[PDB]
Amino acid sequence: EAEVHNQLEIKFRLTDGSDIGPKAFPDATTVSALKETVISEWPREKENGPKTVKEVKLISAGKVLENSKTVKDYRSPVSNLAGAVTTMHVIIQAPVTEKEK
Repeated sequence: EAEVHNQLEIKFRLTDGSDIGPKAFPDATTVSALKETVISEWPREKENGPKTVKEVKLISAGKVLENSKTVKDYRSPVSNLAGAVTTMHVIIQAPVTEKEK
């Protein structure tokens, strides 16, 4: 790992107003890994809500984060320090009859 983990932290706030604790995410993190990160934080025991990768939508600035992009894509330039924390909305989109397997 890198010495002293001061990257830019993101926390996830669900559309219902509940939030998940912030984690440090390098700008070079892919949205794919970001999306994965959520799946690990999100209770798999949860019924009626996401829990698999495809179910959860990450939206920042009114833009859904495609996994094929990086966090850097939605971030500020290098002219910003690692003191900026980001709070991103998670919108709950439930599929019509679908659940893990």
